[PDB]
Amino acid sequence: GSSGSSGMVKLFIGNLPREATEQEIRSLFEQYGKVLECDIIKNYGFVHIEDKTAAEDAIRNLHHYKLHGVNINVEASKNKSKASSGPSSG
Repeated sequence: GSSGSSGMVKLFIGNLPREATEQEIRSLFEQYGKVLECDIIKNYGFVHIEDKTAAEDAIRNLHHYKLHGVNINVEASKNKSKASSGPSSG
């Protein structure tokens, strides 16, 4: 992304079934933002979205998304960060 700075945002997905495919997962995210990378290992899957704001949208819904009779779990791997020291004026 341009407006932002951090860039892509990794996503953690656990409780994945056997029918689940790198694609099925990727697409699910492509609905709330284009995907960059997608892997599935150790009953877990990692999804990287374009912008951050897009990640939240996806995660939210995707969360508890009845997939193949299963309730996959979604969590924002890279949590947000707030600057404490200094008023961050500029």
